[PDB]
Amino acid sequence: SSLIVEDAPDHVRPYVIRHYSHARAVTVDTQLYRFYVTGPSSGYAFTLMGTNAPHSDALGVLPHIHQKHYENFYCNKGSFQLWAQSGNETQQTRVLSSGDYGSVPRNVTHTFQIQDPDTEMTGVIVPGGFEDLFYYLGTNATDTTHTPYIPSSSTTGPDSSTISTLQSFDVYAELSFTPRTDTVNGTAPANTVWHTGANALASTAGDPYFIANGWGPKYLNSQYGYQIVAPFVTATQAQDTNYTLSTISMSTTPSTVTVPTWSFPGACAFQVQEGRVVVQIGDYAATELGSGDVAFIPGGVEFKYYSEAYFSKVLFVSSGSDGLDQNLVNGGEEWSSVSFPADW
Amino acid sequence: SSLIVEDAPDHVRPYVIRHYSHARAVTVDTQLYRFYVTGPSSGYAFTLMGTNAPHSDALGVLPHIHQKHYENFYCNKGSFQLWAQSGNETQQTRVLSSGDYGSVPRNVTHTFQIQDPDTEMTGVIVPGGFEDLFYYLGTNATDTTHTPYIPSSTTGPDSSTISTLQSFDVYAELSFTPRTDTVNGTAPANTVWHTGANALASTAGDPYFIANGWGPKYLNSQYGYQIVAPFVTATQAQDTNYTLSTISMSTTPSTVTVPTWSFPGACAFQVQEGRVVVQIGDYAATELGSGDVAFIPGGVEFKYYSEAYFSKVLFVSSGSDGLDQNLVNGGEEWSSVSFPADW
Ligand SMILES: *[C@@H]1O[C@H](CO)[C@@H](O[C@@H]2O[C@H](CO)[C@@H](O[C@@H]3O[C@H](CO[C@H]4O[C@H](CO)[C@@H](O)[C@H](O[C@H]5O[C@H](CO)[C@@H](O)[C@H](O)[C@@H]5O)[C@@H]4O)[C@@H](O)[C@H](O)[C@@H]3O)[C@H](O)[C@H]2NC(C)=O)[C@H](O)[C@H]1NC(C)=O
Ligand SMILES: *[C@@H]1O[C@H](CO)[C@@H](O[C@@H]2O[C@H](CO)[C@@H](O[C@@H]3O[C@H](CO[C@H]4O[C@H](CO)[C@@H](O)[C@H](O)[C@@H]4O)[C@@H](O)[C@H](O)[C@@H]3O)[C@H](O)[C@H]2NC(C)=O)[C@H](O)[C@H]1NC(C)=O
Ligand SMILES: O=c1c(O)c(-c2ccc(O)cc2)oc2cc(O)cc(O)c12
Ligand SMILES: O=c1c(O)c(-c2ccc(O)cc2)oc2cc(O)cc(O)c12
Ligand SMILES: *[C@@H]1O[C@H](CO)[C@@H](O)[C@H](O)[C@H]1NC(C)=O
Ligand SMILES: *[C@@H]1O[C@H](CO)[C@@H](O)[C@H](O)[C@H]1NC(C)=O
Ligand SMILES: *[C@@H]1O[C@H](CO)[C@@H](O)[C@H](O)[C@H]1NC(C)=O
Ligand SMILES: *[C@@H]1O[C@H](CO)[C@@H](O)[C@H](O)[C@H]1NC(C)=O
Ligand SMILES: *[C@@H]1O[C@H](CO)[C@@H](O)[C@H](O)[C@H]1NC(C)=O
Ligand SMILES: *[C@@H]1O[C@H](CO)[C@@H](O)[C@H](O)[C@H]1NC(C)=O
Ligand SMILES: *[C@@H]1O[C@H](CO)[C@@H](O)[C@H](O)[C@H]1NC(C)=O
Ligand SMILES: [Cu+2]
Ligand SMILES: [Cu+2]
Repeated sequence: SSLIVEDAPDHVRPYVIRHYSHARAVTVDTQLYRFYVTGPSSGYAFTLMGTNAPHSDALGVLPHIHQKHYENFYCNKGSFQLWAQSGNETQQTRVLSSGDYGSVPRNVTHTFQIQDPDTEMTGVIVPGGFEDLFYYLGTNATDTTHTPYIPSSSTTGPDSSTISTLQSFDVYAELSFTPRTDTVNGTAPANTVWHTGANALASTAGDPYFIANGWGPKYLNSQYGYQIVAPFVTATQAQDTNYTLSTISMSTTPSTVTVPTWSFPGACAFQVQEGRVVVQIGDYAATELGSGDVAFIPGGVEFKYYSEAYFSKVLFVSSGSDGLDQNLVNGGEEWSSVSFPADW
Repeated sequence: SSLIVEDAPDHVRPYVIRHYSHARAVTVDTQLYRFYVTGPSSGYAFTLMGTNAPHSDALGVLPHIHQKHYENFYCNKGSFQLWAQSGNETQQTRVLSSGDYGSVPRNVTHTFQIQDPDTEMTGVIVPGGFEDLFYYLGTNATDTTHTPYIPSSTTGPDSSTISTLQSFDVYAELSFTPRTDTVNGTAPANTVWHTGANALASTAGDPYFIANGWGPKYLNSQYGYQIVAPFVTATQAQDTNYTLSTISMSTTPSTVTVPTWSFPGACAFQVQEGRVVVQIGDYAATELGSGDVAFIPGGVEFKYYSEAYFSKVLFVSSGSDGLDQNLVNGGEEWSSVSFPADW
């Protein structure tokens, strides 16, 4: 009944789960998966999971597609390469480092490879419930000490025979996919923009796209102190998956501004990337979250949040087309900085 | 009074300063500098400064040498290129992204260039007091909202002026040409950068670089698990007499007494990830989050532990056997950024 839990609840309720909590941990070879938000806990709205893993010289999974789930790759720390292709379009790949984002809509072939020793991927998958696949293929991990991954080259995860057998989990093998190997400066093909210029969201649903940290479109909202929304997924890209995804960066709330109360139709969640954010959900205590910590708010439940740190940034997901990030966008203005103004 | 302060104190005392606190802020063009530890606040042991800045197509400073200060570049977030050269050794450069490190000994020519929009560099300079340079070069900033930085010529002093700063220990090197053959964030070719192990320089006076996670590590199991990744040891510091490293931490099991420490030299840390509780001398325990800095005067007892399941701090100590060396010495060589899954 307490707000903070060590594994996501088995039903919809408000909760906070700290970074590297047990969270129904499993390993798949060297990778350790944690399920901070699950299907049961979000009423099937989304999954928010963390994967920690060491450098590997091999792919982290064979190339595959999902026909009914939209996958979102966010780099919390370290780095990992992501490859994706839609239909007939040119195959794209990027090396994501901290704060970088990669969108993989339904029916886009993809795979990834962990580069740096202390790498963390946060996956947001829509709708929720996809994690059964990781329960199934994974091995339960007790991880008493809560170490990020278990200390310790074939492709990780199911072999080619096994991954061709997983249609029930919405996984479909793409064994003809060949990850391109002409990466230079973290990108291929060469005619792309990655850490060198602005990144746009895709013009329509179904196409993969990547946003490097700080380089995507941003909006300043000035209504409750300053907040900068960096959209990753909007209605345009979500369509019938019916969600949004962004980061929200926040200043403190000035003493003359009342911290607003929110209550949305759809469930939402965030994970703190930088800073110290206080969340007050329902009748529970105002609780301060630090890096990697996750807060989950059921639809229809009132909550307040504010940044106790002078600057905080969170990864934010909402079920619905009108969640917090979109509300702040709609109420704000186009903005060209990762910083907010120096004056109120 | 309070352990927490909004600017570094003007004398030595235990303190914490939150990330993006005013910290005597100045701007140099687009860059904003915050002085979390100063000469006065550390009794001249070291300076620890944060620099927040947007992408620039121009150098962040003209190339220069310090004859008396050892400079340490740590990338908190975003990315910046660092160039360095000792003597007639090969000129080295690396693009540092989050958690990466560059070592700039005395008499090493260097410059940097900001790449990513949300870039933060943490400078650790030994000895302390180097900040007087930025008081002269920089313009005071009120920054009422504490924004990281205020929303193509080389940034900072021009060729004339940078040749005029020898009294701050800054010597111009205007003939230095930063090399322009960078590939995958490094040059020359056949350097190792996020693709394999990085060793500390074994020769004093040489620059070196350690990519996040790729340096030597030591596991200490004496008080919970702590992993120390050295960045500067006695080999490199010599008479500058300090150590620098990250320390990663498990929680402290309830069966282990959180140790009380005391060391003759001042030390400090800035939280990079997680949530670290520090109790210094006579003050209340305070929990630190991302970018927060704790300063402990030499000779003052303190305790720390991780409230988070994993935390990582950047740690600097005056003297040759401060906390990080003590943890190494009591620990073992270790090959992982993660600690064991069992106590
Ligand atoms: C992968 O990424 C790297 C970046 O990490 C890319 O590297 C860049 O590559 C381009 C193309 O090769 C280089 O741009 C060229 O630079 C030439 C050399 O420039 C020096 O010499 C000039 C003449 O003597 C001089 O004018 C020039 O100064 C100018 O730029 C300075 C910036 O360093 C600045 O301080 C000066 O005031 C002045 O404006 C240089 O000293 C130049 O002759 C060309 O015309 C061209 O601009 C970049 O310099 C490279 N950058 C780095 C940091 O190495 C690489 O191409 C990427 N690879 C792929 C395949 O994408
Ligand atoms: C900059 O960093 C890049 C990584 O981000 C480096 O890219 C790597 O480049 C090497 C050498 O060119 C590639 O390794 C080669 O790959 C080819 C192709 O491999 C694929 O096809 C074969 C044959 O059908 C198959 O057997 C493989 O499994 C692959 O599917 C091999 O033929 C070579 O023998 C060799 O392994 C890397 O693949 C490539 N990695 C990536 C992720 O693109 C790049 O070299 C760096 N640049 C510089 C100048 O240093
Ligand atoms: O289908 C899969 C998948 O989408 C991903 C994934 C997506 C986002 C993340 O953030 C992390 C992993 O990994 C996998 C690993 C396997 O071993 C087998 C799979 O079928 C998948
Ligand atoms: O001498 C200088 C110096 O060392 C550095 C620096 C070192 C470490 C950091 O983390 C940040 C800045 O910047 C400078 C900027 C100037 O305009 C002028 C200078 O003379 C310096
Ligand atoms: C994905 O592809 C499958 C198989 O062709 C198709 O039936 C389905 O409608 C597609 N889904 C989307 C959202 O494109
Ligand atoms: C992609 O190309 C193939 C030709 O091989 C074609 O059959 C298919 O319809 C194309 N897709 C679209 C969206 O038109
Ligand atoms: C759970 O994990 C352990 C090792 O962590 C493994 O040996 C075991 O088979 C798994 N499943 C069961 C039934 O315990
Ligand atoms: C989108 O989600 C919102 C919030 O959960 C919900 O109210 C709405 O019914 C959804 N729209 C559709 C078409 O499913
Ligand atoms: C740095 O260079 C100066 C000038 O050449 C020299 O006098 C001094 O000894 C050097 N210092 C170190 C530590 O190498
Ligand atoms: C800038 O702040 C400094 C302290 O570093 C102070 O002495 C000085 O008065 C300020 N400069 C101006 C012009 O106000
Ligand atoms: C190194 O610093 C320590 C603590 O500040 C001090 O005790 C000692 O005198 C110094 N050692 C040398 C060799 O100067
Ligand atoms: Cu997938
Ligand atoms: Cu310098």
